Amino acid sequence: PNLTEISKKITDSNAVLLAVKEVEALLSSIDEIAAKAIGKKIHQNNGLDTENNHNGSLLAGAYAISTLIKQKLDGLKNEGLKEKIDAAKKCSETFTNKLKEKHTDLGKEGVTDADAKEAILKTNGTKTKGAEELGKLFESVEVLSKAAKEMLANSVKELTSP
Amino acid sequence: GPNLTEISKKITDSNAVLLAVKEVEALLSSIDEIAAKAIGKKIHQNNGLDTENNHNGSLLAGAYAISTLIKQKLDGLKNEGLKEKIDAAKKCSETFTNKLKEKHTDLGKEGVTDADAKEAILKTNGTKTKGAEELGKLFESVEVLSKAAKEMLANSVKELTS
Ligand SMILES: [Mg+2]
Repeated sequence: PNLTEISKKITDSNAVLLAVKEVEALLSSIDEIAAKAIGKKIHQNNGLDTENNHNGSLLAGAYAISTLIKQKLDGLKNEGLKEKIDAAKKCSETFTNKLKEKHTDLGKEGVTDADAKEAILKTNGTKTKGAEELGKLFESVEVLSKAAKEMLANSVKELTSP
Repeated sequence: GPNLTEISKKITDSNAVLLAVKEVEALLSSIDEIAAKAIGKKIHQNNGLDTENNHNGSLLAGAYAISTLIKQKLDGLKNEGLKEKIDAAKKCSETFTNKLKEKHTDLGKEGVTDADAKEAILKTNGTKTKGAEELGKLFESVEVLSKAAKEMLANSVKELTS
């Protein structure tokens, strides 16, 4: 085997994976705050305690993270994964735009827990304010993650295969 | 002659560690993103984010939630070589999370001022007496862990040509 080209093939696919994985983690943070921070507030002993319907700043954060995610996806350049990247970029804008569209419900300090959940809690009973689009975004990125993850393996399996 | 059998598992293993560390790094980036872009903001239908001062309570809840998640991820890291650098990050992670709880009087309510929020989660702010200082050190601890783990992968990949 050609240990020269395969080395740069592993280095390259790995770099791509890392980039994709970063977007994945950024998504995990939105899931974490949706599941743990909605309707909460810092508590000296238990970390988080109840504080209902003032989720505006928390939504703002989610939004900032979504635009950061969009930024990261646009930064991804890869021949092979190109089609799966554009799919993620598309769903990304859809999610970000739904939040903006729901500005009357999410664009204020006193955002209700119910509305917050409909915007960023992908496992909520109702997802009419963005959570639906978040759910699809996850799916899109996970697909891109699968591909990128395998390209790395394929490149690494050339060190022990014809 | 390079032992392509062991070197392959050496690359696969060190790479897994890197990803785990990189995820924590990314989660840290989300706290920086919301600190720099979401404090004192609210969703706006056209400009994405608009001014909405001093209602940073839910946003801080999110930050807290992300910090505990980070602690959770670091505790999951197991690696002989990086052990010491991991325990350093774990330590700083608790310090940060505990400073937030300690400042519950200022950060534990819906009406958290932009000034106080910046002192808790904006590592580049002039004053860092409510958590920012500790967040800065945490970043440093993780970046150090990132360096090491990033090189161990390089060293394992450079065995294919040395
Ligand atoms: Mg006010």
